[PDB]
Amino acid sequence: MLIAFEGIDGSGKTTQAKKLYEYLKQKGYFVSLYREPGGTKVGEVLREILLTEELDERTELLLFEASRSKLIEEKIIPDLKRDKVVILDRFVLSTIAYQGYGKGLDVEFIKNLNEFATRGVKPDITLLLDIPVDIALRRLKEKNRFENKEFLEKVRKGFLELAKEEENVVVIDASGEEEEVFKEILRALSGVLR
Amino acid sequence: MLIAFEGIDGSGKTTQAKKLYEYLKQKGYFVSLYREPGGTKVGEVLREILLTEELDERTELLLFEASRSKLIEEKIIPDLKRDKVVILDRFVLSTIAYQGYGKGLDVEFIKNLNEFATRGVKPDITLLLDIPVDIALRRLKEKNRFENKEFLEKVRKGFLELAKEEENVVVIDASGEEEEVFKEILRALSGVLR
Ligand SMILES: Nc1ncnc2c1ncn2[C@@H]1O[C@H](COP(=O)(O)OP(=O)(O)O)[C@@H](O)[C@H]1O
Ligand SMILES: Nc1ncnc2c1ncn2[C@@H]1O[C@H](COP(=O)(O)OP(=O)(O)O)[C@@H](O)[C@H]1O
Ligand SMILES: Cc1cn([C@H]2C[C@H](O)[C@@H](COP(=O)(O)O)O2)c(=O)[nH]c1=O
Ligand SMILES: Cc1cn([C@H]2C[C@H](O)[C@@H](COP(=O)(O)O)O2)c(=O)[nH]c1=O
Ligand SMILES: [F-]
Ligand SMILES: [F-]
Ligand SMILES: [F-]
Ligand SMILES: [Mg+2]
Repeated sequence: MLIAFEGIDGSGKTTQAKKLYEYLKQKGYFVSLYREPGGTKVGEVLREILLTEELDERTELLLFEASRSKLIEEKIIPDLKRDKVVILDRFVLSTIAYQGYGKGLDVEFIKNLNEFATRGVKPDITLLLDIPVDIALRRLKEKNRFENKEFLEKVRKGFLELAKEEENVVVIDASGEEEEVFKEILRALSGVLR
Repeated sequence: MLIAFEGIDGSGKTTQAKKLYEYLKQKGYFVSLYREPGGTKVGEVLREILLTEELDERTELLLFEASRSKLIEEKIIPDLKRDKVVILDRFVLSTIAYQGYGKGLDVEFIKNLNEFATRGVKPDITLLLDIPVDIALRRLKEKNRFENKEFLEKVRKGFLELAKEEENVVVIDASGEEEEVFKEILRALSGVLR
């Protein structure tokens, strides 16, 4: 089965995704953890380009999808055939919220591309780690990570609208402490996974 | 002004596009010559991936389009704004013929990606260097290069259908000799540039 972590930078997705991965493996599930973009050899190359080069937003959209395509074909689709629990650090909702809201690209066009790159694979549940931008920015500032407050505020809202509109999204209060946020994720998952 | 060479591998695109580059430059035009994929730094990185790594067809489609977004916004749109003659070695018809007619992906979906990546920029004329696969393959083997007969036959017919179904496309008989082929190209150009 498939579990997506979503939300803005600094909401704790890397942290919780890895905590869920270890937790679920200890309980006997065969589990996978992938990040987006990245997660394959080609995908990580694309990731380094996305994070390093100066790119217009259209080329950006195409490479995020190129990473996703390779991840879906090479690892996700097989993993799910073997009944692995696949954990994603970001998925299709990140693209809509960042490139749609955020960058201003057409939401329906982004969706068509998501569907193309995913072959229509969708999560059993998406965990939206929602957090106020000013709090996420303080968290990132401690590791010397700077992100754009005006940009991330639009993006937070997009995630919230998507959580109302798309299926199987649970809003998590990510401003809590690491153990409380993880307990709230466990309750959210209790609906679909033992 | 925008001039695009299209056609199967080994049809003389590289050769004639450079012939035309030197020709127009001697006659006083400011000219650019770009290849697809490639033509920019990021575009050349993706070209080396597309050529050397084992990719599924969907990831391929997205990378070909990503290289094209980069070339359009970084170079072609500025070039055209300065009234440069831009000569492309492969453009949007190559994606339709290879990824659509060749590998079976949806041509309307491809044409939507084309439009998104080009921002609606279309050539003034496209030169299809039509040639029988057998000849092309022979020329290619002489330079120690081998391509897939069964695949190119589909791609050639795709190019010919687009020459009818698309706009501003002239079919060049590229089986002739180099000066013979360039002579039909100049003829085709004279209804566009002088
Ligand atoms: N619940 C939490 N409370 C406070 N800080 C946290 C919490 N979870 C993670 N962090 C810290 O916040 C920073 C960003 O978290 P990370 O998991 O990398 O977020 P994301 O992957 O969503 O950007 C890291 O330095 C991390 O140690
Ligand atoms: N008119 C021609 N007749 C015979 N051989 C040619 C002709 N034009 C080019 N060639 C040779 O065929 C090979 C492929 O040409 P090239 O322009 O690289 O084709 P493409 O770019 O379409 O792959 C090159 O080695 C070139 O020297
Ligand atoms: C997967 C994805 C990530 N991103 C952003 C999110 C991050 O700011 C950045 C790198 O992601 P990360 O910090 O979570 O690893 O790429 C998008 O804008 N669109 C997308 O589709
Ligand atoms: C521009 C483009 C090229 N190709 C193929 C054509 C070539 O076989 C291959 C390398 O290009 P080249 O031989 O013309 O240099 O990339 C596609 O499949 N789709 C595309 O959109
Ligand atoms: F993340
Ligand atoms: F990450
Ligand atoms: F991160
Ligand atoms: Mg991360």
